[PDB]
Amino acid sequence: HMASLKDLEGKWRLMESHGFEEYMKELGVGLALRKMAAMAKPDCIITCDGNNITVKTESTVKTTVFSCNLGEKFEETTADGRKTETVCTFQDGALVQHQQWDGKESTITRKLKDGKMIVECVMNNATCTRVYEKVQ
Amino acid sequence: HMASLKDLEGKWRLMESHGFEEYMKELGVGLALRKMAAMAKPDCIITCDGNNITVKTESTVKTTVFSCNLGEKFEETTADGRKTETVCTFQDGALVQHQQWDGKESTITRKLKDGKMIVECVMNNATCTRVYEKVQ
Ligand SMILES: CCCCCCCCCCCCCCCCCCCC(=O)OC(CO)CO
Ligand SMILES: CCCCCCCCCCCCCCCCCCCC(=O)OC(CO)CO
Ligand SMILES: [Cl-]
Ligand SMILES: [Cl-]
Repeated sequence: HMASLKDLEGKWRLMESHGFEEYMKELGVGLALRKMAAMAKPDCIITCDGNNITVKTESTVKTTVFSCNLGEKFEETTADGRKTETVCTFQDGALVQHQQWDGKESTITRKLKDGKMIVECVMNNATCTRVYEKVQ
Repeated sequence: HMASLKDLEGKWRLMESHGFEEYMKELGVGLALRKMAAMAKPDCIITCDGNNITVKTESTVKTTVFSCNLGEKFEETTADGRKTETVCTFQDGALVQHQQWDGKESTITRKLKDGKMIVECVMNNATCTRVYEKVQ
């Protein structure tokens, strides 16, 4: 019943979002791009080649890809344009993506619950939950 | 008539190879994996989201992906398992991928000639040319 990293592999579509505006505010995202991101309703394509993890976020506005090895720190350029130092780990059934930039930090965790991918984003007191389902 | 980075985008299949064994020897690849790599005849899928470049090498034996921003150094784990510091640049119609590890260096350049992707690999006195064509 506990997920593995491979369970996250696939093409996922955003079905539900809560607290995303508030989270993007904490990250520093301005109004215009916030509204653009809120209307964007993307896919998230995840591939897991062993512990080589690739996460592709695809929308009609912008597409982002990072590809990493689990537990090895890497430089990420985020969709909002932050340059972070990021490490992905796998903890209690969740992919945990920790970003640090300018002495700030945020965590994005992705986990399978009840066949859906639950993506929880935290920065300071701001939390966002996004629900994805698998494209058939 | 001179190529741009976007011309490299697509799904490419290996059609011709010369000097690949000799190049893999210079890299340190042992006999077994050399023969495995020589029979592998992969695809190379390249995406170019502005200057965010993703190169996915796909085979039935192993699949590798790196995703980088042009001109920003990054840590690559190569298909043969080297941990390098790599920088991709765009020079005279070619994507140039420079790898350094342990005071060693190698360059892989990818360019469109006559509608095919020519991939030239150099390390020391060892050179390899691989020819890819676009999958329809
Ligand atoms: C949502 C962004 C799409 C592109 C928006 C258009 C322009 C750029 C503005 C981006 C707004 C800031 C995004 C940074 C937050 C990333 C985490 C999002 C979590 C998520 O569902 O994504 C997925 C994969 O990241 C988790 O599975
Ligand atoms: C060829 C390797 C496929 C996997 C082989 C199976 C197991 C791992 C052994 C790999 C042998 C060493 C490969 C390192 C050399 C990479 C450059 C290859 C150039 C090429 O055509 O690739 C493409 C994309 O890299 C250029 O477009
Ligand atoms: Cl990036
Ligand atoms: Cl890598």
